[PDB]
Amino acid sequence: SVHIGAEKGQIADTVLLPGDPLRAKFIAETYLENVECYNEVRGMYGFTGTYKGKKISVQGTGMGVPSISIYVNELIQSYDVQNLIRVGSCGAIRKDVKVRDVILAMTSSTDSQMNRVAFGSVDFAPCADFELLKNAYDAAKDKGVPVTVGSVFTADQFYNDDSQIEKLAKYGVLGVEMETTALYTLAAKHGRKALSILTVSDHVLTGEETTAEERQTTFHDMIDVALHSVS
Amino acid sequence: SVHIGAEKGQIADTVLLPGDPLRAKFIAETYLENVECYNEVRGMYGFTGTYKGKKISVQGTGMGVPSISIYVNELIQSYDVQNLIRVGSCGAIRKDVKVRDVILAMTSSTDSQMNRVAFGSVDFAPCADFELLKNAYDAAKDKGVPVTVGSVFTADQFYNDDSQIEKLAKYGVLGVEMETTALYTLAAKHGRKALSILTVSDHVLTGEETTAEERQTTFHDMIDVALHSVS
Amino acid sequence: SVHIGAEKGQIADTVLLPGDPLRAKFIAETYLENVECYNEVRGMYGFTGTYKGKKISVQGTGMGVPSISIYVNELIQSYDVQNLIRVGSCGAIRKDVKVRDVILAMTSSTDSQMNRVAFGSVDFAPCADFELLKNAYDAAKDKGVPVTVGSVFTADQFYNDDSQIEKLAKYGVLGVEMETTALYTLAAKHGRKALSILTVSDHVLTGEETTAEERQTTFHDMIDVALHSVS
Amino acid sequence: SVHIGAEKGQIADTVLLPGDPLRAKFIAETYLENVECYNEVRGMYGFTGTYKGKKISVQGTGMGVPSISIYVNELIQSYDVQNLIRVGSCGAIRKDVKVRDVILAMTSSTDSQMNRVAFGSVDFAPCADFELLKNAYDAAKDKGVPVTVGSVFTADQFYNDDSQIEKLAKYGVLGVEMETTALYTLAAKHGRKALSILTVSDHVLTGEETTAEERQTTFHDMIDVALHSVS
Amino acid sequence: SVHIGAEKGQIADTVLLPGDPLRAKFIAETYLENVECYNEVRGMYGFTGTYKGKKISVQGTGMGVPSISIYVNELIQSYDVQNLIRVGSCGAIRKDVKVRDVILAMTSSTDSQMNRVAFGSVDFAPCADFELLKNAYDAAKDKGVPVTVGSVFTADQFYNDDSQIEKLAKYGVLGVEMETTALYTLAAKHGRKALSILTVSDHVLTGEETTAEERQTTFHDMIDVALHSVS
Amino acid sequence: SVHIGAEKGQIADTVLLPGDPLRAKFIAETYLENVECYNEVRGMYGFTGTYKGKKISVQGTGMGVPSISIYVNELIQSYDVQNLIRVGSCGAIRKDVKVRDVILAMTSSTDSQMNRVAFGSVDFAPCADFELLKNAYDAAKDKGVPVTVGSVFTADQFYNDDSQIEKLAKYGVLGVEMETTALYTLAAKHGRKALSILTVSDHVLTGEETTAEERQTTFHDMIDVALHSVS
Ligand SMILES: [Cl-]
Ligand SMILES: [Cl-]
Ligand SMILES: [Cl-]
Ligand SMILES: [Cl-]
Ligand SMILES: [Cl-]
Ligand SMILES: [Cl-]
Repeated sequence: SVHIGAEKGQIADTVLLPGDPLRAKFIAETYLENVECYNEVRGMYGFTGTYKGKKISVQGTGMGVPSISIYVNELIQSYDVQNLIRVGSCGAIRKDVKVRDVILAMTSSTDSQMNRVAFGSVDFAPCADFELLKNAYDAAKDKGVPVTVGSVFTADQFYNDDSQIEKLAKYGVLGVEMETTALYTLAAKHGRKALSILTVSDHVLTGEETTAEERQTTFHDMIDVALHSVS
Repeated sequence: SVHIGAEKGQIADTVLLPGDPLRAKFIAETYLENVECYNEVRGMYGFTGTYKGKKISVQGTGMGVPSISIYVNELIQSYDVQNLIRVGSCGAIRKDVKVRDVILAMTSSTDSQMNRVAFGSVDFAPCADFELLKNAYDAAKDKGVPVTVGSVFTADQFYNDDSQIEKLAKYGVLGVEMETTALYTLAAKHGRKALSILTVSDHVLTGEETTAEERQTTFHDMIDVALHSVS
Repeated sequence: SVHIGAEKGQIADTVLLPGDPLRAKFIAETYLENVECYNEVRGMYGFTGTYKGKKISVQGTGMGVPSISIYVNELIQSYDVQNLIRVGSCGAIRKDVKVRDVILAMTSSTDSQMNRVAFGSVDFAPCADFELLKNAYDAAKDKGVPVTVGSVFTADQFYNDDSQIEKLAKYGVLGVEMETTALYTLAAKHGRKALSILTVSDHVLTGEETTAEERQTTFHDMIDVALHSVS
Repeated sequence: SVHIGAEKGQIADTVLLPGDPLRAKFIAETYLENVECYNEVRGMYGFTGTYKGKKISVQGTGMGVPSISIYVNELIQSYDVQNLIRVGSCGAIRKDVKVRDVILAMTSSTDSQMNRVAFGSVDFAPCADFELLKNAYDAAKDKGVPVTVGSVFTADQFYNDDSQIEKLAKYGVLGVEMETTALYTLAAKHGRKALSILTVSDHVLTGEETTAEERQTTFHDMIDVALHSVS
Repeated sequence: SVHIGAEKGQIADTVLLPGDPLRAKFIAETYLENVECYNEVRGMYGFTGTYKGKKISVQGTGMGVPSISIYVNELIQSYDVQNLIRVGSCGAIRKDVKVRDVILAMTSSTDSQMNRVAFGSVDFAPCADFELLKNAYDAAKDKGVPVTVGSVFTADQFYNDDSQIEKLAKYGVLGVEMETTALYTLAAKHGRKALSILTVSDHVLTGEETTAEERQTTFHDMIDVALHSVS
Repeated sequence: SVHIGAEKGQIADTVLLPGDPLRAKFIAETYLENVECYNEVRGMYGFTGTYKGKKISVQGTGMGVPSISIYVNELIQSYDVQNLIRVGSCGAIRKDVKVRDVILAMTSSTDSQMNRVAFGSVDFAPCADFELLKNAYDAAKDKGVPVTVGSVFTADQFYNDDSQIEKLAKYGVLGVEMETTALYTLAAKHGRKALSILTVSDHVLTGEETTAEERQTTFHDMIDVALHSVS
C-alpha cells in the first residue's frame, strides 16, 4: 500500500470507513478495546481494536470517489479485507428525510465517470451486500435505531452549479454523499462485502446543518448499528 | 390509456407483471378467483381477480424497456396503481447462480439510454422498494425457497454483438433480463412501490438448461412470494 | 428461435412486420390465401399464406427496439428471411402530416442506445433498402395511395418527459414510432432488405387519435401498398 | 455573409456544391452560360451562370463539416438558396462498390459531434430530399449511368487512427466523404432541399484506383444528373 | 500527400499556417524572399521562401478541424515538418479582449469529437509547445506587439444554435476559432512543435467586425511576431 | 465554509496547496514565520504565516478532484483567495521525463466528468494562469532548477483497470496526478490565478524510484519556485 503504512496482518477482516480520519479516531477510542494505530500516512488514520471480542479496524477514507478508491483498493488488494462498512454523512434532498436520520444505502447513483470509464454505454448500478444490509437492519431493530433504506447519490461536486438533486429527489433518491458508488463497485468487483450506513448531517432543502464537531463526534447511532451488525 | 382498454376501476392497486401475456392468463386463472379480462389491445392481456379476498391484477408487459414502459406508465398514471411486481425470467451470468435459484433484484444495470436521456452525465441507479423486497425475502425464507438478492442487467439487445456480460458478472451482476430498469425507475419517479422477482430460464455462462420440475417449482415459488410481497 | 415456435421452412422469404400481433392476424386473414399460423409463442402471432401466388409471412414484432430486435434477429438468422417490411403506425409531429397519411421511411433517428453500443462516437444513420422503397412508391402510384417519403424518429419512451419532438420536427422529421431504427440497422448488418411503411395513427400536435380498433383493422392502404410492392 | 462576398441577387436559388473551388470554376465554365464570379473571399470561388436558361450557382465548400457548414449556412440564411446539391467524391468501403459507380446518398452516418451538440442522447439521421433524389435517380437511369442509392459516412478525420470503416461497411455504408451530414442536416433544419451525388475517387478497401476514362465519365455523368435533379 | 502537390523537400521544417490560402499568398509575397509556390491543389496555396536567411513555408489550411487535420497530417507525415505555427483569426468572447489583439494560445477547448474518438471517457487537453510559445512571447516584446496569453475554443459550428460561448467566457476562454485543437493534438501525437498565434478579427459580444480584405492583408503584427520568433 | 474552520482574515490571498495535510504542516513550519493553524476540520490542516513579510497560507487538499474541489471552492468563495498554487507530485509517464524533473503544468487532461457535467459535448481544456506560470519558469531558471513545461493527466482512479496512460504519453502528456483539472477549472471560473508545480514521485513507465537527494532537492526547489510565482 502506497497510502497505508501498515504491515500485512495489522488490519482486520472487517473495516469501518468514515470519510473523516478524526471520526475514525473518535470511533476507535470510543468503541474499541486495545486500540493500535496502524497508519498515519497523509494523516489518514487507521486503527485496529476489538469490539466484544471481535477484531475491527476503522480507516479514514477522505472525501470523494478518488480518495475512497485509493483506500478501498489498498485494503482489499494488500490487506485482504472482507467486509467494508462505510459510516458516513449525507445531505438530505427530500422533505421526509430529517437531520440525524440513519440511512442504509441499497445502491447509489453518481456523476462520477468511474463506471463509464469501465463500461462505456452501460449504466452500472452498484449494489450493497444484502447480508450486511440485512444484518444492519436487524441490528437497528435490536438497538432501537430507526433506519431508512433506499438509494443515495454519490457526487463529485459538493458545490455543483449543474446539480440535478431536484430531479434525483423526484426519482426517490434520499441524500447526497461522496463515496458510496466507489465502495460498492470496488467491493463487488473483488468479491468482497460492502455496506454504507449514513447519518444525515444537513438538509439541502431547509439549510439545517450540524457543525464540524457534531459530525466528528456525535453520530453515535450509526456506529452502534454498524458494530452491533457485525458482532 | 392508449394501450390498455380498461374502464376506471377494473385494474387493482397491485399488479403482477409477467412479460408474456399468456403467462398473465395462466397466473390469473391458476391463482385468482372471479377473473375478468380487462384488456385485449394488441393481444397484451391483462386480468383482475382476487387472491384471499384482495383484488390483484396481472398485466403482460412485452419484452424490453420500451414495451414495459408503456404498460407501467399507463398503469401508474391512468389507473393509480400502487404496487408493481415483475414476475419473469433471466439468463444467469455468474457461475454461483444455479438455474433453480429465485432472484430478488435490489437494483439493475442497463444499456438502455432511458436514464441518460433524463440525466445526461448522471448514472441513475434504479432501486427496488425495500418494504416489498424485505416482505418477499421473508416470504421466500418462510417457504424454504432458495433466494438470492442482488442486481440484474436490463438488456436492450437479447442478441448483442457487443455484450459486456463477462465484465458485468465479474462486477457481481447475477443475470440478464429486459425490463427491471424501466419498472424500478418509473415506479420511483411516480412514488409507487416496485419489485422484480426473477426465475432463471437458462444459464448463459454454463449453458445449463432447466428441467420440468425446476420450471414448475421456481415459477410456483415466484408467484407465491409475489402474492406475499405487499403489506 | 427462442421466441418463434416454428420449424425452418415455415416462414416465407418476404415478411410483413406489424407491431401488433392482432394486426398480423387481421392482415393474414384479410389479404392472404391458405393461411397457416406458425407461431403462438408469447401470443406473438406469425402467419404464412399466399398473395396472388407469392408466399408471404406476417409476424407481430411487439413494441420498441428491443422487442422488434428479438423477432428480426430470429427471422434473419434462423429462418433466412430476405425482405422485411414493417407495416406500423406513427404519431405525426408536423402540422403538414395528417392522420391516416401513409409514410415511407427513408431513415430514422432514435434515442435508443443500440447503435452507440456498437459504434461509440459514431452516429449511425440506418437506411431503407432503396429497391423496396422504390417498389413501394411505384405500388402506391398504381393503387392510388398518396405517400409521403422522409424520415421518422424511433423512440424508446412513448411517454417521454424529455421529448425533443419539437426540435426533431424543425429538422424535418415526420413522425414518432418505436421500431424502424432496429429493423433498418439489423437488416443492413445482415445483408437483407428492409422497409418501413407507416400509417399516421394520431397527431401529437393536435391530439387527434384513432382508436385501438382502428389501428388493428382499418389501416388498409399501407397493406395494399406493401403487398402490391412485392408481387 | 462573412465568408461570401456576393451582393444580394448574385447567387441563384439552386447551387451545386463541389468541395474544391477549382472544380467549381471548371463546372461553371464547362456547363453554364454567361458566368460571373461572385466570390473570391479565401479563394473559395463561387460562380453563377445559366443552364438551359435557368440560373444556377456553383460554390466551393472546402473539406469537412465545419467548412461546408459555413458556406451552406450563408447560402441558406443570407441568399435564400432553395436547392443545394453536393457534387463530390468518396472513398468506397464496400467490395460491391466499383470505382466507376455514382452514389446518391439517402442518408449519412458521421463521427462529427455536430448533431450530438444539438440533440445530446438522440442519434439524428440526416435525410436527403426525396424529390431531388428521385429526380436524380430517374435522370441517371435515363442516361444509362450506373447508380447506387444508399448511405455514406461523413468523416471528420481523413487520416483516422480509430477508423470504424470495416464495421461501417458491414452495416452497408457505401463510402466515406467529408460533408454530407452537414449539408443534409442544415438544409432540413431550414426547410431547404438537399442531395449529395458522389463519384468514387478510389477504393479504400481494395486499393483500386480510377482511370482517366472513369474520372471523366463519372464526373460528367454526376454533373449531368445534378443539373436534372430540380423540378 | 493526396492534398499537397509538392515533392519531398519543397516544404521547409518550419511552416506558418493561416486558414486562408490568400493570406498565405499575402504573407509569402510580403515577408519572404525568393518565393516558390509548391502547391495549388484545391486552390490551397503553399509557398516556400526565406526570412533573413532562414527557410520558411506558408501553407493555407482551410477552415475547421477536418480541413486543418488533412494539411497538418500531410505536412508532418509526408514532408517531415517540425515546427508548425498557425497564424489565424478569432472572435473575441470576453469584454476585455479587443479587435486586433494578438493572442498566444496555451491550449484550446473544443466541441469537435476528434479527441473523444481517440480517448472516449478522457477529456484530452491539447497543449502548445512551450518553447515556441516562449519564443513568440519574447518576439512580441522585441517588436513592441502586446500579446494576451491564454486559452481559446475550437468550434465546429461557426453558426451554432447551441453555442456555449457565454459559459466558456465565464471560464476564462478568450476567443473562438476553428483549428487549434487539431493542430496542437496532431503535432504532439507526432512529436512536433506547434503554436497558434491569433489576431482578434471580430468581437462576438459587440458585433465589431473587420472586413474580408482586412483579414486577408492587414494582420501584420501576428506575422511579425511569428517570423521574429523563429529567426 | 463547511470544511474549513477559519475566521474571516485568517487565510492569506495566496495559498499553496499540497495534497497531504502533513506536508502542509511541514511547508508552513519550514518556510514561514509566525505560523498559525487555522483549520483542523477532518484533520485537513491549513496554516498561515509570512514569507519575507508577505502572508502566505498552506492548505492540505486531499486526493482527487472532489476533495480538492471542496477546499478550492471554499478558499475562493468564502476567503476571497486570489492565487492558488498546487505543490505536489505526479507519476511520470513519458520516457523523457526524469524523476529529478519539476513540471509546471500548462493544462491537464482528465477522466473526471466534472467538465462534461458543466459542458456536455464540449471538451474543456483547463489553463494555468500565464503570469504565474511565467514567473515560476523564470524563478526556476534563475535557481538552475530543471523544469519541464507541458501537460499532465488528472486521474480519478489511481488504480485503473482501463488506464490510457500509454496513449496519453504518446500524445505528449508528462505525468499523472489527481488534482490539477479541478484547481485550474475552478480558479478560472472564478477569475482567480492558479498554477500546479509537480515533482515526480516515481516513474510509472520505467519503474524508476527516487533517491533521498532527489526527494529533498525537488521538494525544496518546488517550494522555492512556488514562493516566487506571484507578482
Ligand atoms: Cl450534485
Ligand atoms: Cl447484453
Ligand atoms: Cl420522444
Ligand atoms: Cl474514418
Ligand atoms: Cl460555438
Ligand atoms: Cl489512469
